[PDB]
Amino acid sequence: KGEELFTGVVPILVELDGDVNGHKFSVSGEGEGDATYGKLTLKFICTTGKLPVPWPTLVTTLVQCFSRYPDHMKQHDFFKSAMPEGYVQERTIFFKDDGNYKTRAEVKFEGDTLVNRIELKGIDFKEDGNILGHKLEYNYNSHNVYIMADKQKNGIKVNFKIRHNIEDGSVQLADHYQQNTPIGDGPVLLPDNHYLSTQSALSKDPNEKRDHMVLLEFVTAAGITL
Ligand SMILES: [Ca+2]
Ligand SMILES: [Ca+2]
Repeated sequence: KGEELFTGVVPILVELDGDVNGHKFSVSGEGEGDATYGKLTLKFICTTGKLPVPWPTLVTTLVQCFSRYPDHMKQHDFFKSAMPEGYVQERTIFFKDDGNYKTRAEVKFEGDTLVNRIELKGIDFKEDGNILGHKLEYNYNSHNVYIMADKQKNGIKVNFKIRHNIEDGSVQLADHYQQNTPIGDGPVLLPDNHYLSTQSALSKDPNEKRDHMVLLEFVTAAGITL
Protein backbone atom coordinates (compact mmCIF):
# COMPACT_ATOMS: atom_id res chain seq x y z
CA LYS A 1 0.00 0.00 0.00
CA GLY A 2 1.29 3.39 -0.98
CA GLU A 3 0.67 5.19 2.35
CA GLU A 4 3.27 3.04 4.23
CA LEU A 5 5.97 4.45 1.90
CA PHE A 6 5.49 7.89 3.43
CA THR A 7 5.49 7.27 7.22
CA GLY A 8 9.15 8.41 7.53
CA VAL A 9 11.47 11.00 5.94
CA VAL A 10 11.80 10.26 2.21
CA PRO A 11 14.63 11.63 -0.01
CA ILE A 12 13.38 13.61 -3.02
CA LEU A 13 14.99 14.34 -6.42
CA VAL A 14 13.56 16.79 -8.92
CA GLU A 15 14.77 17.16 -12.52
CA LEU A 16 13.27 19.69 -14.90
CA ASP A 17 13.96 20.58 -18.52
CA GLY A 18 12.34 23.80 -19.74
CA ASP A 19 11.90 25.97 -22.81
CA VAL A 20 10.16 29.31 -22.23
CA ASN A 21 9.94 31.49 -25.39
CA GLY A 22 13.00 29.60 -26.74
CA HIS A 23 15.00 30.17 -23.51
CA LYS A 24 16.19 26.60 -22.66
CA PHE A 25 17.14 25.70 -19.11
CA SER A 26 17.41 22.89 -16.61
CA VAL A 27 16.82 22.67 -12.88
CA SER A 28 17.94 19.97 -10.40
CA GLY A 29 16.59 19.72 -6.85
CA GLU A 30 17.32 17.63 -3.79
CA GLY A 31 15.82 17.43 -0.35
CA GLU A 32 13.38 15.43 1.70
CA GLY A 33 9.71 15.10 2.55
CA ASP A 34 7.98 14.11 5.76
CA ALA A 35 4.29 13.59 4.90
CA THR A 36 3.44 12.89 8.55
CA TYR A 37 3.86 16.68 9.02
CA GLY A 38 3.01 17.70 5.42
CA LYS A 39 6.57 18.96 5.18
CA LEU A 40 8.98 19.48 2.29
CA THR A 41 12.50 20.92 2.38
CA LEU A 42 14.36 21.27 -0.94
CA LYS A 43 17.14 23.14 -2.68
CA PHE A 44 17.00 23.74 -6.43
CA ILE A 45 19.83 24.77 -8.73
CA CYS A 46 19.69 26.06 -12.28
CA THR A 47 22.27 23.82 -13.99
CA THR A 48 22.41 25.76 -17.24
CA GLY A 49 23.37 29.17 -15.85
CA LYS A 50 20.92 31.98 -15.05
CA LEU A 51 17.27 30.93 -14.73
CA PRO A 52 15.34 32.83 -17.53
CA VAL A 53 12.12 33.04 -15.49
CA PRO A 54 11.56 33.96 -11.86
CA TRP A 55 12.03 31.08 -9.39
CA PRO A 56 8.58 31.56 -7.86
CA THR A 57 6.95 30.78 -11.20
CA LEU A 58 8.39 27.22 -11.00
CA VAL A 59 7.34 26.30 -7.44
CA THR A 60 4.14 24.49 -8.35
CA THR A 61 5.89 22.53 -11.15
CA LEU A 62 8.87 21.51 -8.98
CA VAL A 63 5.25 16.22 -5.18
CA GLN A 64 1.76 16.36 -3.65
CA CYS A 65 2.21 12.81 -2.25
CA PHE A 66 3.91 14.70 0.64
CA SER A 67 0.70 16.40 1.67
CA ARG A 68 -0.56 15.58 5.15
CA TYR A 69 -3.96 13.84 4.90
CA PRO A 70 -5.73 13.75 8.26
CA ASP A 71 -6.54 10.22 9.40
CA HIS A 72 -10.27 10.70 8.74
CA MET A 73 -9.46 11.72 5.10
CA LYS A 74 -6.89 9.01 4.19
CA GLN A 75 -9.29 7.25 1.78
CA HIS A 76 -9.07 10.44 -0.36
CA ASP A 77 -5.30 10.51 -0.88
CA PHE A 78 -4.87 9.69 -4.59
CA PHE A 79 -1.26 10.70 -4.63
CA LYS A 80 0.13 8.13 -2.19
CA SER A 81 -2.24 5.43 -3.45
CA ALA A 82 -0.51 5.52 -6.83
CA MET A 83 2.85 4.72 -5.33
CA PRO A 84 5.37 3.29 -5.88
CA GLU A 85 4.60 2.97 -9.62
CA GLY A 86 3.64 6.69 -9.61
CA TYR A 87 1.56 9.08 -11.56
CA VAL A 88 1.70 11.45 -14.51
CA GLN A 89 1.00 15.08 -13.56
CA GLU A 90 0.04 17.48 -16.33
CA ARG A 91 -0.73 21.18 -16.09
CA THR A 92 -1.55 24.26 -18.01
CA ILE A 93 -0.63 27.43 -16.10
CA PHE A 94 -2.12 30.66 -17.57
CA PHE A 95 -0.32 33.81 -16.42
CA LYS A 96 -2.86 36.62 -16.58
CA ASP A 97 -2.15 39.06 -19.38
CA ASP A 98 0.97 37.02 -20.28
CA GLY A 99 2.08 33.58 -21.49
CA ASN A 100 1.44 30.04 -20.35
CA TYR A 101 3.39 27.02 -19.11
CA LYS A 102 2.40 23.51 -20.08
CA THR A 103 4.01 20.77 -18.04
CA ARG A 104 4.21 16.99 -18.05
CA ALA A 105 5.79 15.27 -15.11
CA GLU A 106 6.20 11.70 -13.85
CA VAL A 107 6.38 11.24 -10.10
CA LYS A 108 7.48 7.82 -8.85
CA PHE A 109 9.97 5.95 -6.65
CA GLU A 110 13.43 5.07 -7.92
CA GLY A 111 14.55 2.74 -5.10
CA ASP A 112 13.95 4.63 -1.85
CA THR A 113 13.89 8.06 -3.54
CA LEU A 114 10.79 9.94 -4.65
CA VAL A 115 11.56 11.44 -8.10
CA ASN A 116 9.76 14.20 -9.98
CA ARG A 117 10.90 14.44 -13.66
CA ILE A 118 9.34 17.31 -15.59
CA GLU A 119 9.28 18.75 -19.10
CA LEU A 120 8.02 22.35 -19.22
CA LYS A 121 7.13 24.44 -22.28
CA GLY A 122 6.29 28.16 -22.07
CA ILE A 123 4.97 30.22 -24.93
CA ASP A 124 3.44 33.66 -25.57
CA PHE A 125 5.37 35.50 -22.85
CA LYS A 126 5.93 39.21 -23.19
CA GLU A 127 9.56 40.28 -23.28
CA ASP A 128 8.98 42.94 -20.69
CA GLY A 129 6.15 41.27 -18.79
CA ASN A 130 6.44 40.18 -15.21
CA ILE A 131 7.93 36.78 -16.03
CA LEU A 132 10.63 37.45 -18.72
CA GLY A 133 11.16 40.92 -17.19
CA HIS A 134 11.84 39.40 -13.74
CA LYS A 135 9.37 41.66 -11.92
CA LEU A 136 8.15 39.11 -9.35
CA GLU A 137 9.09 39.24 -5.66
CA TYR A 138 11.12 36.37 -4.22
CA ASN A 139 8.38 35.06 -1.92
CA TYR A 140 5.28 32.87 -2.05
CA ASN A 141 1.69 33.05 -0.88
CA SER A 142 -0.57 30.49 0.76
CA HIS A 143 -3.19 28.74 -1.45
CA ASN A 144 -6.07 26.31 -1.67
CA VAL A 145 -5.65 23.51 -4.18
CA TYR A 146 -9.04 22.02 -5.20
CA ILE A 147 -9.17 18.29 -6.04
CA MET A 148 -11.89 16.20 -7.62
CA ALA A 149 -12.09 12.72 -9.09
CA ASP A 150 -11.74 12.11 -12.82
CA LYS A 151 -13.09 8.50 -13.11
CA GLN A 152 -12.67 7.96 -16.82
CA LYS A 153 -8.88 8.53 -16.53
CA ASN A 154 -8.77 6.71 -13.24
CA GLY A 155 -7.28 9.86 -11.70
CA ILE A 156 -7.94 13.37 -10.47
CA LYS A 157 -8.52 16.89 -11.85
CA VAL A 158 -7.11 19.80 -9.81
CA ASN A 159 -7.63 23.58 -10.09
CA PHE A 160 -6.33 26.59 -8.21
CA LYS A 161 -5.16 30.17 -8.47
CA ILE A 162 -1.59 31.14 -7.57
CA ARG A 163 -0.92 34.72 -6.65
CA HIS A 164 2.62 35.97 -7.36
CA ASN A 165 3.50 39.30 -5.74
CA ILE A 166 4.83 41.84 -8.24
CA GLU A 167 7.59 44.18 -7.08
CA ASP A 168 5.31 47.20 -7.52
CA GLY A 169 2.92 45.78 -4.90
CA SER A 170 0.49 44.32 -7.44
CA VAL A 171 -0.30 40.65 -8.11
CA GLN A 172 0.40 38.37 -11.07
CA LEU A 173 -2.25 35.62 -11.23
CA ALA A 174 -1.30 32.16 -12.45
CA ASP A 175 -4.40 30.07 -13.12
CA HIS A 176 -3.58 26.33 -12.73
CA TYR A 177 -5.44 23.46 -14.35
CA GLN A 178 -4.06 19.97 -13.60
CA GLN A 179 -4.68 16.33 -14.34
CA ASN A 180 -3.06 13.30 -12.64
CA THR A 181 -3.23 9.75 -14.01
CA PRO A 182 -1.69 6.63 -12.47
CA ILE A 183 1.20 4.92 -14.15
CA GLY A 184 0.47 1.40 -12.74
CA ASP A 185 -2.72 -0.47 -13.50
CA GLY A 186 -3.26 -1.14 -9.68
CA PRO A 187 -6.15 0.46 -7.74
CA VAL A 188 -5.99 4.09 -6.75
CA LEU A 189 -8.14 6.22 -4.45
CA LEU A 190 -10.55 8.39 -6.47
CA PRO A 191 -11.38 11.05 -3.91
CA ASP A 192 -14.40 13.00 -2.85
CA ASN A 193 -14.03 16.75 -3.49
CA HIS A 194 -11.57 18.35 -1.08
CA TYR A 195 -8.64 20.74 -1.06
CA LEU A 196 -5.05 21.13 0.04
CA SER A 197 -4.06 24.18 2.11
CA THR A 198 -0.47 25.24 1.19
CA GLN A 199 2.22 27.54 2.56
CA SER A 200 5.75 28.03 1.22
CA ALA A 201 8.80 30.02 2.27
CA LEU A 202 11.57 30.79 -0.18
CA SER A 203 15.11 31.57 0.84
CA LYS A 204 18.73 31.68 -0.41
CA ASP A 205 21.75 29.73 0.75
CA PRO A 206 24.23 32.49 1.59
CA ASN A 207 27.15 30.26 0.42
CA GLU A 208 25.60 29.33 -2.94
CA LYS A 209 26.76 31.33 -5.99
CA ARG A 210 24.77 29.33 -8.56
CA ASP A 211 21.23 30.55 -9.35
CA HIS A 212 19.10 28.61 -6.83
CA MET A 213 16.07 28.44 -4.59
CA VAL A 214 15.66 26.98 -1.08
CA LEU A 215 12.06 26.01 -0.34
CA LEU A 216 10.27 25.01 2.93
CA GLU A 217 6.63 24.04 2.36
CA PHE A 218 3.78 22.69 4.46
CA VAL A 219 0.62 21.23 2.93
CA THR A 220 -2.47 19.85 4.71
CA ALA A 221 -5.57 18.27 3.18
CA ALA A 222 -8.90 19.63 4.33
CA GLY A 223 -12.58 20.12 3.37
CA ILE A 224 -14.05 16.84 4.57
CA THR A 225 -15.30 16.96 8.16
CA LEU A 226 -15.47 14.25 10.86
CA1 LIG B 1 13.27 42.41 -10.48
CA1 LIG C 1 -17.75 9.38 -1.08
